[PDB]
Amino acid sequence: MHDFVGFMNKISQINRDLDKYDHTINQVDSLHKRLLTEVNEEQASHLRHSLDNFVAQATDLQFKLKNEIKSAQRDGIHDTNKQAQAENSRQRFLKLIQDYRIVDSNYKEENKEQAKRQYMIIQPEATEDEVEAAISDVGGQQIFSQALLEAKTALAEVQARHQELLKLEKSMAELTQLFNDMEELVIEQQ
Ligand SMILES: [Zn+2]
Ligand SMILES: [Zn+2]
Repeated sequence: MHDFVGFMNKISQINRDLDKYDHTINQVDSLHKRLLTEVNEEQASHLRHSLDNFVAQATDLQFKLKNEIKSAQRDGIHDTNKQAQAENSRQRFLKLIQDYRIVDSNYKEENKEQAKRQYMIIQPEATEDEVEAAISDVGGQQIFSQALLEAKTALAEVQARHQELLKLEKSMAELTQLFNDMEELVIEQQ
């Protein structure tokens, strides 16, 4: 059994990490949902604390799983059995990566909607285009500047939301890079 136990142990570890990854993604989605409802600033601050932690956790798992799975894929180059197990884990990883990308895309959309509503509350007569312009980088700056002629709270809220958005954009860019990385083949070398 010594020639096969090592490989199965690798597969088992990979699948354990996938379970952890899956759980991590769920926590992220769960925290996103609670954050969209939290009214207490004191409690909201800890939710973001947990969120940041889980996102870092997911980032760590992703890196490890990428290297472990591709490594497993190499072990099965000319071993039908090993190839199938590694591919199996690779397919599970791909699905979770996609689930995570969706979780973040969904939160991104909730974020933007809040941005638009904040402005409509200020400009209850604003048209779509005006609302769309108001949340753009240039549009927001123009509004802030134009104001420099209650904007503190508004600007602080905007900045906080903008920062959250950039974080999501960053993770999503990482997930896309990772997804593409996993889609790439693990090829023979001689
Ligand atoms: Zn043996
Ligand atoms: Zn905390």
